[PDB]
Amino acid sequence: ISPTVVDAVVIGAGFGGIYAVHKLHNEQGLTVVGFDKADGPGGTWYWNRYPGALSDTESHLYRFSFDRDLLQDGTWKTTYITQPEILEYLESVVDRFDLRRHFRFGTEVTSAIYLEDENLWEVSTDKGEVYRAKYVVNAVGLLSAINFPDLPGLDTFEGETIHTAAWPEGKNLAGKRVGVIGTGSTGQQVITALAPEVEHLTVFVRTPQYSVPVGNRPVTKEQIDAIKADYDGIWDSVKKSAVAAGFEESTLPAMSVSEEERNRIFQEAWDHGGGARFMFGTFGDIATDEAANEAAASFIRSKIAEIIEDPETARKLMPTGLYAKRPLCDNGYYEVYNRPNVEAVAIKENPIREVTAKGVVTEDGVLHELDVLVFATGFDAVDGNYRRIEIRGRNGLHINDHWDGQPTSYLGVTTANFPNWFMVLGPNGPATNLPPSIETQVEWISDTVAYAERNEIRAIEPTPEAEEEWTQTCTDIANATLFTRGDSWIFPSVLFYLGGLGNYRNVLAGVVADSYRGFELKSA
Ligand SMILES: Cc1cc2nc3c(=O)[nH]c(=O)nc-3n(C[C@H](O)[C@H](O)[C@H](O)COP(=O)(O)OP(=O)(O)OC[C@H]3O[C@@H](n4cnc5c(N)ncnc54)[C@H](O)[C@@H]3O)c2cc1C
Ligand SMILES: NC(=O)c1ccc[n+]([C@@H]2O[C@H](COP(=O)([O-])OP(=O)(O)OC[C@H]3O[C@@H](n4cnc5c(N)ncnc54)[C@H](OP(=O)(O)O)[C@@H]3O)[C@@H](O)[C@H]2O)c1
Repeated sequence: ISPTVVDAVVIGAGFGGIYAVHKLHNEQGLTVVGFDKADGPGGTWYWNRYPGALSDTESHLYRFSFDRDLLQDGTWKTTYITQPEILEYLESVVDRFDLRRHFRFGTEVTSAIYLEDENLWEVSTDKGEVYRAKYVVNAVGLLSAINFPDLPGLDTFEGETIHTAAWPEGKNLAGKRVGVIGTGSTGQQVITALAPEVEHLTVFVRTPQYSVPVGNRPVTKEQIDAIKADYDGIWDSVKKSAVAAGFEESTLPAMSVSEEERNRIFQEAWDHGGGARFMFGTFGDIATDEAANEAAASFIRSKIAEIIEDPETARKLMPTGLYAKRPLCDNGYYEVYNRPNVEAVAIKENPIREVTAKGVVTEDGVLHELDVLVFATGFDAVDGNYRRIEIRGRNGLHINDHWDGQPTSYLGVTTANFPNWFMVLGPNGPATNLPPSIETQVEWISDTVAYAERNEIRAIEPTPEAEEEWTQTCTDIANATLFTRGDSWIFPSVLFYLGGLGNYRNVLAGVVADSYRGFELKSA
Protein backbone atom coordinates (compact mmCIF):
# COMPACT_ATOMS: atom_id res chain seq x y z
CA ILE A 1 0.00 0.00 0.00
CA SER A 2 1.10 3.61 -0.60
CA PRO A 3 2.25 5.58 2.47
CA THR A 4 0.47 8.62 3.82
CA VAL A 5 2.26 11.85 2.87
CA VAL A 6 2.29 14.66 5.44
CA ASP A 7 4.35 17.75 6.17
CA ALA A 8 5.59 16.63 9.61
CA VAL A 9 5.89 13.58 11.86
CA VAL A 10 6.23 14.04 15.65
CA ILE A 11 7.56 11.26 17.89
CA GLY A 12 6.47 11.28 21.56
CA ALA A 13 3.46 12.80 23.34
CA GLY A 14 4.99 14.40 26.45
CA PHE A 15 5.58 18.12 26.97
CA GLY A 16 7.70 18.37 23.83
CA GLY A 17 5.50 16.42 21.43
CA ILE A 18 2.26 18.08 22.57
CA TYR A 19 3.75 21.52 21.93
CA ALA A 20 5.27 20.60 18.55
CA VAL A 21 1.98 19.28 17.14
CA HIS A 22 0.20 22.43 18.34
CA LYS A 23 2.77 24.73 16.71
CA LEU A 24 3.10 22.76 13.48
CA HIS A 25 -0.62 22.16 12.91
CA ASN A 26 -2.57 24.91 14.70
CA GLU A 27 -0.14 27.77 14.08
CA GLN A 28 1.43 26.95 10.69
CA GLY A 29 -1.40 24.89 9.18
CA LEU A 30 0.85 21.94 8.32
CA THR A 31 -0.41 18.37 8.16
CA VAL A 32 1.00 16.47 11.13
CA VAL A 33 0.84 12.98 12.63
CA GLY A 34 2.18 12.10 16.08
CA PHE A 35 2.97 8.79 17.78
CA ASP A 36 3.64 7.39 21.26
CA LYS A 37 4.00 3.90 22.75
CA ALA A 38 1.74 5.07 25.58
CA ASP A 39 -2.04 4.66 25.42
CA GLY A 40 -2.38 8.41 26.00
CA PRO A 41 -0.53 11.72 26.36
CA GLY A 42 1.66 12.61 29.32
CA GLY A 43 5.10 11.27 28.44
CA THR A 44 7.19 10.73 31.56
CA TRP A 45 4.09 11.59 33.64
CA TYR A 46 2.18 8.78 31.93
CA TRP A 47 4.72 6.06 32.71
CA ASN A 48 5.80 7.06 36.27
CA ARG A 49 2.95 6.70 38.78
CA TYR A 50 4.89 5.50 41.82
CA PRO A 51 3.74 7.01 45.14
CA GLY A 52 5.56 10.23 45.94
CA ALA A 53 6.13 11.35 42.33
CA LEU A 54 6.69 15.11 42.46
CA SER A 55 7.75 18.06 40.33
CA ASP A 56 11.33 19.27 40.89
CA THR A 57 10.17 22.83 40.05
CA GLU A 58 7.46 24.81 41.85
CA SER A 59 3.84 24.57 40.71
CA HIS A 60 3.38 28.00 39.13
CA LEU A 61 6.40 27.28 36.88
CA TYR A 62 6.02 23.56 36.04
CA ARG A 63 3.71 24.17 33.07
CA PHE A 64 3.56 25.86 29.65
CA SER A 65 3.97 29.63 29.28
CA PHE A 66 3.11 30.25 25.60
CA ASP A 67 -0.64 30.89 26.11
CA ARG A 68 -1.64 33.77 28.39
CA ASP A 69 -5.26 32.58 28.73
CA LEU A 70 -4.15 29.14 29.89
CA LEU A 71 -1.82 30.60 32.55
CA GLN A 72 -4.67 32.71 33.94
CA ASP A 73 -6.85 29.57 34.27
CA GLY A 74 -4.33 27.54 36.25
CA THR A 75 -4.87 26.28 39.75
CA TRP A 76 -2.93 24.18 42.25
CA LYS A 77 -2.99 23.34 45.95
CA THR A 78 0.63 23.17 47.17
CA THR A 79 3.91 24.82 46.17
CA TYR A 80 4.81 21.63 44.25
CA ILE A 81 2.57 19.31 42.22
CA THR A 82 2.14 15.55 42.04
CA GLN A 83 2.04 13.24 39.02
CA PRO A 84 -1.79 12.96 38.96
CA GLU A 85 -2.04 16.76 38.75
CA ILE A 86 0.60 17.06 36.02
CA LEU A 87 -1.04 14.25 34.04
CA GLU A 88 -4.44 15.94 34.29
CA TYR A 89 -2.89 19.27 33.25
CA LEU A 90 -1.34 17.82 30.08
CA GLU A 91 -4.57 15.99 29.25
CA SER A 92 -6.54 19.24 29.46
CA VAL A 93 -4.02 21.08 27.27
CA VAL A 94 -4.48 18.33 24.66
CA ASP A 95 -8.26 18.78 24.73
CA ARG A 96 -8.06 22.59 24.75
CA PHE A 97 -6.11 22.74 21.46
CA ASP A 98 -7.83 19.75 19.76
CA LEU A 99 -4.60 17.76 19.52
CA ARG A 100 -5.90 14.27 20.29
CA ARG A 101 -7.02 13.44 16.73
CA HIS A 102 -3.47 14.06 15.45
CA PHE A 103 -1.92 11.24 17.52
CA ARG A 104 -1.66 7.47 17.12
CA PHE A 105 -1.44 6.16 20.69
CA GLY A 106 -0.10 2.75 21.63
CA THR A 107 2.05 2.82 18.48
CA GLU A 108 5.85 2.68 18.27
CA VAL A 109 8.05 4.17 15.57
CA THR A 110 10.45 1.39 14.56
CA SER A 111 12.37 3.00 11.66
CA ALA A 112 12.99 6.38 10.00
CA ILE A 113 14.72 6.24 6.60
CA TYR A 114 15.64 9.42 4.71
CA LEU A 115 15.16 9.14 0.93
CA GLU A 116 17.41 11.72 -0.74
CA ASP A 117 15.91 11.50 -4.23
CA GLU A 118 12.46 12.47 -2.90
CA ASN A 119 13.72 14.63 0.00
CA LEU A 120 11.26 12.85 2.31
CA TRP A 121 11.52 10.71 5.46
CA GLU A 122 9.90 7.25 5.43
CA VAL A 123 8.52 6.39 8.88
CA SER A 124 7.20 2.90 9.69
CA THR A 125 5.42 1.67 12.81
CA ASP A 126 5.43 -1.53 14.83
CA LYS A 127 1.74 -1.93 13.90
CA GLY A 128 2.26 -2.01 10.13
CA GLU A 129 1.47 1.38 8.62
CA VAL A 130 3.97 3.55 6.71
CA TYR A 131 4.19 7.34 6.41
CA ARG A 132 6.32 9.77 4.44
CA ALA A 133 7.04 13.25 5.73
CA LYS A 134 9.17 16.28 4.99
CA TYR A 135 10.12 17.02 8.64
CA VAL A 136 10.63 14.69 11.61
CA VAL A 137 10.60 16.07 15.16
CA ASN A 138 11.99 13.73 17.84
CA ALA A 139 10.63 14.33 21.35
CA VAL A 140 11.53 10.88 22.63
CA GLY A 141 12.62 11.75 26.18
CA LEU A 142 15.25 9.94 28.24
CA LEU A 143 13.35 6.73 29.11
CA SER A 144 15.91 4.42 27.41
CA ALA A 145 15.25 1.06 29.19
CA ILE A 146 14.67 0.13 32.82
CA ASN A 147 17.55 -1.25 34.89
CA PHE A 148 17.02 -4.53 36.72
CA PRO A 149 19.64 -6.00 39.02
CA ASP A 150 19.80 -9.77 38.48
CA LEU A 151 20.11 -10.95 42.06
CA PRO A 152 20.95 -14.65 42.50
CA GLY A 153 17.84 -16.81 42.70
CA LEU A 154 15.44 -13.93 42.06
CA ASP A 155 12.58 -15.97 40.61
CA THR A 156 12.40 -17.91 43.88
CA PHE A 157 10.50 -15.10 45.64
CA GLU A 158 6.84 -15.93 46.29
CA GLY A 159 6.02 -12.24 46.66
CA GLU A 160 5.53 -9.33 44.28
CA THR A 161 8.26 -7.63 42.25
CA ILE A 162 7.56 -4.01 41.31
CA HIS A 163 9.77 -1.56 39.43
CA THR A 164 9.07 2.12 40.01
CA ALA A 165 8.77 2.72 36.25
CA ALA A 166 5.85 0.23 36.05
CA TRP A 167 3.82 0.94 39.17
CA PRO A 168 0.38 -0.69 38.84
CA GLU A 169 -2.00 2.10 39.82
CA GLY A 170 -4.22 1.45 42.81
CA LYS A 171 -1.74 -0.99 44.36
CA ASN A 172 -2.25 -1.07 48.12
CA LEU A 173 0.74 -1.87 50.34
CA ALA A 174 -0.81 -0.80 53.66
CA GLY A 175 0.16 -3.49 56.14
CA LYS A 176 2.79 -5.33 54.08
CA ARG A 177 6.51 -6.00 54.50
CA VAL A 178 8.31 -4.06 51.76
CA GLY A 179 11.91 -3.85 50.60
CA VAL A 180 13.31 -1.06 48.43
CA ILE A 181 16.59 -1.05 46.50
CA GLY A 182 17.72 2.32 45.18
CA THR A 183 18.11 5.68 46.90
CA GLY A 184 18.07 8.16 44.02
CA SER A 185 15.38 10.77 43.55
CA THR A 186 12.73 8.09 42.91
CA GLY A 187 13.81 5.90 45.83
CA GLN A 188 13.72 8.80 48.29
CA GLN A 189 10.23 9.77 47.14
CA VAL A 190 8.89 6.21 47.34
CA ILE A 191 10.57 5.52 50.70
CA THR A 192 8.94 8.64 52.19
CA ALA A 193 5.48 7.79 50.83
CA LEU A 194 5.44 4.10 51.81
CA ALA A 195 6.85 4.33 55.35
CA PRO A 196 3.76 5.79 57.15
CA GLU A 197 1.48 3.13 55.57
CA VAL A 198 3.50 -0.11 55.48
CA GLU A 199 3.92 -2.65 58.26
CA HIS A 200 7.71 -2.70 57.81
CA LEU A 201 10.19 -1.14 55.38
CA THR A 202 13.73 -2.30 54.59
CA VAL A 203 15.93 0.09 52.59
CA PHE A 204 18.96 -1.51 50.91
CA VAL A 205 21.43 1.39 50.63
CA ARG A 206 24.41 1.28 48.28
CA THR A 207 25.39 4.97 47.87
CA PRO A 208 23.76 7.63 50.09
CA GLN A 209 23.18 11.02 48.47
CA TYR A 210 22.93 14.66 49.45
CA SER A 211 19.34 15.90 49.70
CA VAL A 212 17.79 19.15 50.90
CA PRO A 213 14.15 19.80 51.94
CA VAL A 214 11.53 20.54 49.30
CA GLY A 215 9.22 22.66 51.45
CA ASN A 216 5.89 21.63 49.87
CA ARG A 217 3.44 23.96 51.67
CA PRO A 218 -0.27 24.77 51.22
CA VAL A 219 -1.19 27.71 48.99
CA THR A 220 -4.07 30.18 49.33
CA LYS A 221 -6.24 31.76 46.66
CA GLU A 222 -4.70 35.22 47.17
CA GLN A 223 -1.19 33.88 46.61
CA ILE A 224 -2.16 32.28 43.29
CA ASP A 225 -3.72 35.60 42.27
CA ALA A 226 -0.58 37.53 43.23
CA ILE A 227 1.48 35.25 40.99
CA LYS A 228 -1.09 35.60 38.18
CA ALA A 229 -0.98 39.41 38.39
CA ASP A 230 2.79 39.41 37.71
CA TYR A 231 2.99 36.43 35.38
CA ASP A 232 4.67 38.26 32.50
CA GLY A 233 7.48 39.64 34.68
CA ILE A 234 7.86 36.24 36.36
CA TRP A 235 8.36 34.41 33.06
CA ASP A 236 10.58 37.17 31.69
CA SER A 237 12.97 36.73 34.57
CA VAL A 238 12.81 32.95 34.49
CA LYS A 239 13.73 32.89 30.78
CA LYS A 240 16.84 35.06 31.39
CA SER A 241 18.02 33.06 34.42
CA ALA A 242 20.44 30.14 34.21
CA VAL A 243 18.40 27.40 35.95
CA ALA A 244 14.87 28.81 35.48
CA ALA A 245 13.65 27.81 38.94
CA GLY A 246 12.05 31.01 40.24
CA PHE A 247 14.78 32.47 42.47
CA GLU A 248 17.58 34.98 42.08
CA GLU A 249 20.92 33.25 41.47
CA SER A 250 23.85 34.28 43.63
CA THR A 251 27.15 35.77 42.51
CA LEU A 252 28.54 35.81 46.06
CA PRO A 253 31.65 33.62 46.57
CA ALA A 254 31.09 31.26 49.50
CA MET A 255 34.41 31.67 51.32
CA SER A 256 34.34 35.49 51.10
CA VAL A 257 31.99 35.93 54.08
CA SER A 258 32.48 34.91 57.70
CA GLU A 259 31.57 31.43 58.88
CA GLU A 260 28.62 32.83 60.86
CA GLU A 261 27.19 34.48 57.74
CA ARG A 262 27.86 31.43 55.57
CA ASN A 263 26.00 29.23 58.07
CA ARG A 264 23.11 31.72 58.14
CA ILE A 265 22.58 31.72 54.34
CA PHE A 266 22.82 27.93 54.15
CA GLN A 267 20.26 27.59 56.93
CA GLU A 268 17.88 30.14 55.41
CA ALA A 269 17.87 28.23 52.11
CA TRP A 270 17.49 24.89 53.91
CA ASP A 271 14.43 26.15 55.81
CA HIS A 272 12.91 27.42 52.57
CA GLY A 273 13.51 24.21 50.62
CA GLY A 274 14.67 23.52 47.08
CA GLY A 275 17.56 21.53 45.63
CA ALA A 276 18.35 24.24 43.07
CA ARG A 277 17.98 27.12 45.55
CA PHE A 278 20.49 25.48 47.89
CA MET A 279 23.10 24.87 45.19
CA PHE A 280 22.70 28.11 43.18
CA GLY A 281 20.68 30.57 45.31
CA THR A 282 23.09 30.64 48.27
CA PHE A 283 26.50 31.37 46.73
CA GLY A 284 27.84 31.54 43.19
CA ASP A 285 30.83 29.18 43.24
CA ILE A 286 29.47 25.92 44.73
CA ALA A 287 29.88 24.12 41.39
CA THR A 288 33.24 25.76 40.56
CA ASP A 289 35.22 26.16 43.81
CA GLU A 290 36.60 23.25 45.84
CA ALA A 291 36.31 24.97 49.22
CA ALA A 292 32.84 26.33 48.47
CA ASN A 293 31.64 22.85 47.48
CA GLU A 294 33.03 21.30 50.66
CA ALA A 295 31.31 23.95 52.80
CA ALA A 296 27.87 23.07 51.38
CA ALA A 297 28.56 19.33 51.55
CA SER A 298 29.48 19.39 55.24
CA PHE A 299 26.52 21.64 56.08
CA ILE A 300 24.18 18.97 54.69
CA ARG A 301 26.06 16.27 56.61
CA SER A 302 25.56 18.15 59.88
CA LYS A 303 21.83 18.46 59.13
CA ILE A 304 21.61 14.69 58.61
CA ALA A 305 23.43 14.08 61.91
CA GLU A 306 20.98 16.34 63.79
CA ILE A 307 17.90 14.66 62.28
CA ILE A 308 18.68 10.94 62.65
CA GLU A 309 18.77 10.02 66.32
CA ASP A 310 20.61 6.67 66.12
CA PRO A 311 24.29 7.44 65.34
CA GLU A 312 24.86 4.02 63.75
CA THR A 313 21.83 4.64 61.52
CA ALA A 314 23.08 8.14 60.62
CA ARG A 315 26.44 6.67 59.58
CA LYS A 316 24.95 4.39 56.91
CA LEU A 317 23.08 7.32 55.30
CA MET A 318 25.96 9.83 55.52
CA PRO A 319 26.99 10.95 51.98
CA THR A 320 30.58 11.71 50.99
CA GLY A 321 32.40 13.21 48.01
CA LEU A 322 31.70 16.22 45.83
CA TYR A 323 28.24 17.69 46.21
CA ALA A 324 27.76 17.76 42.54
CA LYS A 325 24.81 16.32 40.79
CA ARG A 326 21.43 17.49 39.80
CA PRO A 327 20.30 18.72 43.24
CA LEU A 328 17.86 16.40 45.04
CA CYS A 329 15.10 17.38 47.48
CA ASP A 330 12.72 15.48 49.73
CA ASN A 331 9.67 15.77 51.96
CA GLY A 332 10.90 14.33 55.26
CA TYR A 333 13.14 11.58 53.91
CA TYR A 334 15.76 11.52 56.68
CA GLU A 335 13.19 11.57 59.51
CA VAL A 336 11.74 8.33 58.07
CA TYR A 337 14.67 6.42 59.54
CA ASN A 338 13.67 7.30 63.12
CA ARG A 339 10.48 5.25 62.72
CA PRO A 340 10.76 1.86 64.48
CA ASN A 341 9.38 0.00 61.41
CA VAL A 342 12.11 1.30 59.04
CA GLU A 343 15.47 -0.50 58.86
CA ALA A 344 18.48 0.51 56.76
CA VAL A 345 20.93 -2.10 55.42
CA ALA A 346 24.29 -0.92 54.03
CA ILE A 347 24.81 -3.17 51.01
CA LYS A 348 28.52 -2.36 50.73
CA GLU A 349 29.26 -3.51 54.29
CA ASN A 350 26.52 -6.17 54.45
CA PRO A 351 25.85 -7.37 50.90
CA ILE A 352 22.84 -9.29 49.64
CA ARG A 353 23.63 -13.00 49.51
CA GLU A 354 20.59 -14.03 47.44
CA VAL A 355 16.81 -13.79 47.72
CA THR A 356 14.86 -16.69 49.21
CA ALA A 357 11.18 -17.60 48.75
CA LYS A 358 9.67 -14.90 50.99
CA GLY A 359 12.45 -12.44 51.63
CA VAL A 360 16.10 -11.40 51.16
CA VAL A 361 18.84 -12.94 53.29
CA THR A 362 22.11 -11.04 53.53
CA GLU A 363 25.68 -12.11 54.19
CA ASP A 364 25.52 -11.92 58.00
CA GLY A 365 22.78 -14.57 58.16
CA VAL A 366 19.74 -12.31 58.63
CA LEU A 367 16.78 -12.90 56.33
CA HIS A 368 14.29 -9.98 56.22
CA GLU A 369 10.71 -11.14 55.64
CA LEU A 370 9.25 -9.31 52.64
CA ASP A 371 5.85 -9.45 50.97
CA VAL A 372 6.87 -7.18 48.05
CA LEU A 373 10.22 -5.96 46.70
CA VAL A 374 10.38 -2.49 45.07
CA PHE A 375 13.13 -1.74 42.53
CA ALA A 376 13.86 1.99 42.45
CA THR A 377 16.82 1.34 40.17
CA GLY A 378 17.20 3.67 37.20
CA PHE A 379 17.46 3.37 33.42
CA ASP A 380 20.14 4.62 30.99
CA ALA A 381 20.84 7.94 29.23
CA VAL A 382 19.48 10.34 26.60
CA ASP A 383 20.76 8.46 23.55
CA GLY A 384 18.92 5.30 24.61
CA ASN A 385 15.66 6.13 22.86
CA TYR A 386 17.57 7.10 19.67
CA ARG A 387 19.86 4.06 19.37
CA ARG A 388 17.07 1.45 19.62
CA ILE A 389 15.34 2.45 16.36
CA GLU A 390 16.53 2.34 12.75
CA ILE A 391 17.37 5.95 11.88
CA ARG A 392 19.17 6.33 8.55
CA GLY A 393 20.11 9.62 6.91
CA ARG A 394 22.00 10.49 3.75
CA ASN A 395 23.71 7.46 2.18
CA GLY A 396 21.72 5.28 4.57
CA LEU A 397 24.13 6.03 7.41
CA HIS A 398 22.87 4.65 10.72
CA ILE A 399 22.58 7.03 13.67
CA ASN A 400 24.65 4.52 15.68
CA ASP A 401 27.50 4.62 13.15
CA HIS A 402 27.21 8.43 13.00
CA TRP A 403 27.37 8.72 16.80
CA ASP A 404 29.92 5.88 16.74
CA GLY A 405 31.30 7.03 20.07
CA GLN A 406 29.52 9.95 21.67
CA PRO A 407 26.18 11.64 20.88
CA THR A 408 26.87 15.03 19.32
CA SER A 409 24.68 17.79 17.91
CA TYR A 410 24.59 21.38 16.69
CA LEU A 411 22.90 23.68 19.23
CA GLY A 412 21.26 20.64 20.85
CA VAL A 413 18.52 20.24 18.23
CA THR A 414 20.15 19.05 14.95
CA THR A 415 23.01 16.87 13.70
CA ALA A 416 24.97 16.50 10.48
CA ASN A 417 23.96 14.05 7.71
CA PHE A 418 20.34 14.12 8.94
CA PRO A 419 18.44 16.88 7.13
CA ASN A 420 15.00 18.13 8.17
CA TRP A 421 15.44 16.06 11.34
CA PHE A 422 15.20 17.80 14.73
CA MET A 423 15.74 16.80 18.37
CA VAL A 424 13.87 18.07 21.43
CA LEU A 425 16.11 17.71 24.51
CA GLY A 426 18.70 15.77 22.54
CA PRO A 427 22.44 15.57 23.17
CA ASN A 428 24.51 18.70 23.80
CA GLY A 429 21.38 20.53 24.93
CA PRO A 430 20.92 22.39 28.14
CA ALA A 431 21.14 20.64 31.42
CA THR A 432 18.16 22.53 32.59
CA ASN A 433 15.49 20.45 30.89
CA LEU A 434 12.15 21.82 32.10
CA PRO A 435 9.10 23.12 30.21
CA PRO A 436 10.62 26.57 29.49
CA SER A 437 13.59 24.86 27.94
CA ILE A 438 11.35 22.65 25.89
CA GLU A 439 9.38 25.70 24.70
CA THR A 440 12.62 27.36 23.57
CA GLN A 441 13.65 24.40 21.41
CA VAL A 442 10.19 23.63 19.99
CA GLU A 443 9.82 27.32 19.10
CA TRP A 444 13.19 27.39 17.32
CA ILE A 445 12.26 24.19 15.45
CA SER A 446 8.84 25.54 14.42
CA ASP A 447 10.38 28.83 13.21
CA THR A 448 13.04 26.98 11.23
CA VAL A 449 10.36 24.91 9.51
CA ALA A 450 8.40 28.07 8.69
CA TYR A 451 11.55 29.71 7.30
CA ALA A 452 12.19 26.71 5.03
CA GLU A 453 8.62 26.65 3.69
CA ARG A 454 8.53 30.40 2.95
CA ASN A 455 11.89 30.58 1.16
CA GLU A 456 11.58 27.30 -0.83
CA ILE A 457 14.23 25.35 1.07
CA ARG A 458 14.28 21.62 0.33
CA ALA A 459 16.83 20.51 2.96
CA ILE A 460 18.67 22.14 5.87
CA GLU A 461 21.43 20.43 7.84
CA PRO A 462 24.41 21.62 9.91
CA THR A 463 27.96 21.38 8.64
CA PRO A 464 30.46 19.06 10.37
CA GLU A 465 32.51 22.14 11.28
CA ALA A 466 29.54 23.73 13.06
CA GLU A 467 28.83 20.53 15.02
CA GLU A 468 32.45 20.23 16.13
CA GLU A 469 32.45 23.90 17.12
CA TRP A 470 29.42 23.30 19.37
CA THR A 471 31.09 20.29 21.00
CA GLN A 472 34.13 22.44 21.81
CA THR A 473 31.82 25.06 23.35
CA CYS A 474 30.06 22.54 25.60
CA THR A 475 33.37 21.03 26.78
CA ASP A 476 34.97 24.40 27.57
CA ILE A 477 31.98 25.44 29.71
CA ALA A 478 32.01 22.03 31.38
CA ASN A 479 35.74 22.09 32.19
CA ALA A 480 35.26 25.22 34.30
CA THR A 481 33.09 23.16 36.67
CA LEU A 482 34.05 20.52 39.18
CA PHE A 483 31.60 18.11 37.51
CA THR A 484 34.20 16.93 35.02
CA ARG A 485 36.52 15.87 37.83
CA GLY A 486 36.21 12.15 38.33
CA ASP A 487 33.14 11.40 36.23
CA SER A 488 29.79 13.14 36.43
CA TRP A 489 26.64 12.54 34.38
CA ILE A 490 28.64 12.15 31.18
CA PHE A 491 29.32 9.62 28.46
CA PRO A 492 34.99 10.87 28.26
CA SER A 493 33.00 13.40 26.20
CA VAL A 494 30.63 16.10 27.49
CA LEU A 495 26.92 15.57 27.24
CA PHE A 496 25.27 18.88 28.15
CA TYR A 497 25.43 22.60 27.58
CA LEU A 498 25.90 24.09 30.98
CA GLY A 499 25.65 27.75 30.25
CA GLY A 500 22.11 28.18 31.50
CA LEU A 501 18.85 28.77 29.66
CA GLY A 502 19.37 32.51 29.08
CA ASN A 503 22.77 32.06 27.46
CA TYR A 504 21.31 29.22 25.37
CA ARG A 505 18.50 31.50 24.18
CA ASN A 506 21.07 34.13 23.21
CA VAL A 507 23.00 31.59 21.14
CA LEU A 508 19.87 30.43 19.30
CA ALA A 509 18.76 34.00 18.53
CA GLY A 510 22.20 34.97 17.26
CA VAL A 511 22.30 32.01 14.86
CA VAL A 512 18.96 32.99 13.26
CA ALA A 513 19.84 36.70 12.98
CA ASP A 514 23.18 35.78 11.34
CA SER A 515 21.21 34.05 8.54
CA TYR A 516 21.31 30.56 10.09
CA ARG A 517 25.08 30.43 10.54
CA GLY A 518 26.28 26.82 10.49
CA PHE A 519 23.51 25.34 8.30
CA GLU A 520 23.82 24.43 4.64
CA LEU A 521 20.66 25.24 2.67
CA LYS A 522 19.78 23.28 -0.48
CA SER A 523 17.22 25.26 -2.47
CA ALA A 524 14.93 24.27 -5.36
C1 LIG B 1 9.32 11.79 38.66
C2 LIG B 1 9.95 12.79 37.73
C3 LIG B 1 9.94 14.14 38.08
C4 LIG B 1 10.50 15.10 37.23
N1 LIG B 1 10.46 16.43 37.62
C5 LIG B 1 11.04 17.31 36.84
C6 LIG B 1 11.01 18.69 37.24
O1 LIG B 1 10.31 19.17 38.13
N2 LIG B 1 11.75 19.53 36.42
C7 LIG B 1 12.45 19.15 35.30
O2 LIG B 1 13.12 19.99 34.69
N3 LIG B 1 12.41 17.85 34.89
C8 LIG B 1 11.73 16.99 35.62
N4 LIG B 1 11.69 15.67 35.22
C9 LIG B 1 12.12 15.29 33.86
C10 LIG B 1 11.69 16.17 32.69
O3 LIG B 1 10.51 16.92 33.01
C11 LIG B 1 11.43 15.36 31.42
O4 LIG B 1 12.67 14.88 30.92
C12 LIG B 1 10.75 16.21 30.35
O5 LIG B 1 9.39 16.45 30.72
C13 LIG B 1 10.82 15.56 28.99
O6 LIG B 1 9.65 15.96 28.26
P1 LIG B 1 9.55 15.22 26.86
O7 LIG B 1 8.22 15.46 26.25
O8 LIG B 1 10.76 15.70 26.05
O9 LIG B 1 9.80 13.68 27.17
P2 LIG B 1 8.98 12.53 27.90
O10 LIG B 1 8.03 13.07 28.90
O11 LIG B 1 10.00 11.56 28.46
O12 LIG B 1 8.11 11.74 26.77
C14 LIG B 1 8.79 11.10 25.66
C15 LIG B 1 7.81 10.11 25.08
O13 LIG B 1 8.34 9.56 23.85
C16 LIG B 1 7.83 8.25 23.72
N5 LIG B 1 8.71 7.51 22.81
C17 LIG B 1 10.06 7.34 22.93
N6 LIG B 1 10.60 6.63 21.96
C18 LIG B 1 9.52 6.32 21.15
C19 LIG B 1 9.41 5.58 19.95
N7 LIG B 1 10.44 4.99 19.34
N8 LIG B 1 8.18 5.46 19.39
C20 LIG B 1 7.14 6.03 20.00
N9 LIG B 1 7.12 6.74 21.14
C21 LIG B 1 8.34 6.85 21.66
C22 LIG B 1 7.80 7.68 25.14
O14 LIG B 1 6.82 6.66 25.26
C23 LIG B 1 7.47 8.92 26.00
O15 LIG B 1 6.13 8.97 26.46
C24 LIG B 1 11.09 14.69 36.03
C25 LIG B 1 11.10 13.34 35.68
C26 LIG B 1 10.53 12.39 36.52
C27 LIG B 1 10.56 10.93 36.12
N1 LIG C 1 16.35 16.49 35.46
C1 LIG C 1 15.49 16.62 36.47
O1 LIG C 1 15.12 17.73 36.89
C2 LIG C 1 14.98 15.37 37.11
C3 LIG C 1 14.08 15.39 38.17
C4 LIG C 1 13.64 14.21 38.74
C5 LIG C 1 14.11 13.02 38.25
N2 LIG C 1 14.99 13.01 37.23
C6 LIG C 1 15.60 11.71 36.61
O2 LIG C 1 15.14 10.61 37.36
C7 LIG C 1 16.19 9.61 37.44
C8 LIG C 1 16.52 9.33 38.88
O3 LIG C 1 15.58 8.37 39.40
P1 LIG C 1 16.07 6.90 39.77
O4 LIG C 1 16.19 6.84 41.24
O5 LIG C 1 15.21 5.91 39.07
O6 LIG C 1 17.54 6.85 39.12
P2 LIG C 1 19.02 6.87 39.71
O7 LIG C 1 19.40 8.26 40.03
O8 LIG C 1 19.99 6.26 38.70
O9 LIG C 1 19.03 5.90 41.02
C9 LIG C 1 19.13 4.46 40.94
C10 LIG C 1 19.36 3.95 42.34
O10 LIG C 1 19.38 2.50 42.33
C11 LIG C 1 20.64 2.05 42.81
N3 LIG C 1 21.03 0.87 42.05
C12 LIG C 1 21.12 0.75 40.68
N4 LIG C 1 21.53 -0.43 40.28
C13 LIG C 1 21.72 -1.14 41.45
C14 LIG C 1 22.17 -2.45 41.71
N5 LIG C 1 22.47 -3.33 40.76
N6 LIG C 1 22.27 -2.83 43.01
C15 LIG C 1 21.94 -1.96 43.96
N7 LIG C 1 21.51 -0.71 43.84
C16 LIG C 1 21.42 -0.35 42.55
C17 LIG C 1 21.59 3.23 42.63
O11 LIG C 1 22.76 3.19 43.48
P3 LIG C 1 24.21 3.74 42.99
O12 LIG C 1 24.15 5.21 42.75
O13 LIG C 1 25.20 3.36 44.08
O14 LIG C 1 24.59 2.94 41.73
C18 LIG C 1 20.67 4.39 42.98
O15 LIG C 1 20.52 4.54 44.38
C19 LIG C 1 17.35 10.15 36.60
O16 LIG C 1 17.29 9.64 35.27
C20 LIG C 1 17.12 11.66 36.65
O17 LIG C 1 17.70 12.31 35.52
C21 LIG C 1 15.42 14.14 36.65
